[PDB]
Amino acid sequence: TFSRGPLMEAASYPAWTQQLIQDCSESKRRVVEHELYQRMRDNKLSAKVMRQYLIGGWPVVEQFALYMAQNLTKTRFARHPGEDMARRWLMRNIRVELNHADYWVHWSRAHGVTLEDLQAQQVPPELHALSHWCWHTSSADSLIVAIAATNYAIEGATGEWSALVCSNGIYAAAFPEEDRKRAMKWLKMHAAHPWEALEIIVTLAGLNPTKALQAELRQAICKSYDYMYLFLERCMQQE
Amino acid sequence: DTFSRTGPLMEAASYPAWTQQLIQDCSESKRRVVEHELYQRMRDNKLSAKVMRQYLIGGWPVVEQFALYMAQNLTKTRFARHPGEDMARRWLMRNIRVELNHADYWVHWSRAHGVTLEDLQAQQVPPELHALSHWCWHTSSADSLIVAIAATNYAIEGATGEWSALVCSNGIYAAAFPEEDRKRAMKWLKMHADAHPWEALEIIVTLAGLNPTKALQAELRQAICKSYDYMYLFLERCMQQEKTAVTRERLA
Ligand SMILES: CCCCCCCCCCCC(=O)O
Ligand SMILES: CCCCCCCCCCCC(=O)O
Ligand SMILES: [Fe+3]
Ligand SMILES: [Fe+3]
Ligand SMILES: [Fe+3]
Ligand SMILES: [Fe+3]
Repeated sequence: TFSRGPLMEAASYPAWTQQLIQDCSESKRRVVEHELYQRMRDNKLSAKVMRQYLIGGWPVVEQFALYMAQNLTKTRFARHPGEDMARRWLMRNIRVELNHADYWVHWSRAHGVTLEDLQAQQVPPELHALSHWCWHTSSADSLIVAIAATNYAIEGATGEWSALVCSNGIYAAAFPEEDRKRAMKWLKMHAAHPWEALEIIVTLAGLNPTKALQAELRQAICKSYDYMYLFLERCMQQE
Repeated sequence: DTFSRTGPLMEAASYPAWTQQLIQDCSESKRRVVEHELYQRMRDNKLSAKVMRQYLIGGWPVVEQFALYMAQNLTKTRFARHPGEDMARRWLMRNIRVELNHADYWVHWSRAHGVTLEDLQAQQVPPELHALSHWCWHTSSADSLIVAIAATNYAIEGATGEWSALVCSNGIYAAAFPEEDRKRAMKWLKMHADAHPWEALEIIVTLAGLNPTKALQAELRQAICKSYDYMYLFLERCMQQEKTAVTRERLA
């Protein structure tokens, strides 16, 4: 049984957890420090690649609350404290995504990418792998693995690359004054969820999870990062 | 707009123009899979131990779960709702049985290259190799019956009939196995090296009819090419490791 130090510090969680974070650090790093985001931050990304990024990312954003809904259907009342924690967290964070799909549409519109463009999904297959993995793990994997792959890995990495993109103001400064707030909304809203997810994962796993379970979590987390990396590499192949 | 085949099952000309157009539109995506360099090298017994291991481990999930994709699609059918749905139900109920022993045959093929059942289950391969399996589960789970059959039973089985035939086409790969191990090792390849892809196409055409919307045709084309393209992604990644493995020994 595990009960938690501060929320957003690896120290507050067990030894196997800090080792897990450590084992996933490089897979995460090459995503959150990727050249594509550095160039987006500096208003240096070509329009063609920015268009691909917004289109290719749309399925994961549009369906993100649906991944959580699928995971919610794996929960049962009072079957395990972590499960209750997950149920309550999922029931609240599905609400949180209420407008986020709309914000992505507005962001995309600011770059000339229409709703028709988002729906058409005319992008390379490297960009869709992330969405297929999210649906599969949300559909077929255990509650703990699916939360690790989607809510911990993707949301955590997304908090970091969204912050990087906004870090020096150049990107936002490129938008016309009267379009900036609406265009930057999604980035702003995403630039604590990942640590809350980890807390749920740790509670579910316990203080002494088997090596097999630690390995399953590590591999699921790194697969999410690696499909984000595959996405970004293919985008930059064009640049 | 009902479809009823009159020409031979395994000829494109027996199907409507839109179907022949679909085949044409997907032909280059198919070709670069079924003619891939990796299969020419496998045919000639050239592939490195590293890549053979990656190939056999990476392909396992799609093979192991193939009848489960078909099972999931069967749950989408209802009796007498559409002639193509009855055709799909009866075909799926028959061919789920066909896969009875194929996972075992893949295990036997893998073991002939030193890949253990434990190696298959551990799934220690690059993510480019797992994309295909994630796509297969997603389309089988969430797409329409017609799209999911196109993505799995038409695209993947069709391509697999042709690359397995290519690997077996000149006898070198098989003769390289020792006498006492060859039959068991070659079983999976021989069982797949075929009416299945054409039967799947006939079902797709029956479901779609003679004048499907352009939107449905585009959905089929994109699903079929996605299956081919994920096979291509798989093979490209393998050949990257092949070039590294062979170059290392050449320079050494
Ligand atoms: C690494 C590039 C991936 C493309 C961007 C996908 C962003 C998905 C963000 C999901 C989390 C959320 O929408 O709240
Ligand atoms: C490049 C393809 C990667 C290996 C995939 C294995 C082939 C899947 C075969 C599915 C059909 C069947 O098992 O009968
Ligand atoms: Fe969001
Ligand atoms: Fe979030
Ligand atoms: Fe088979
Ligand atoms: Fe078959």
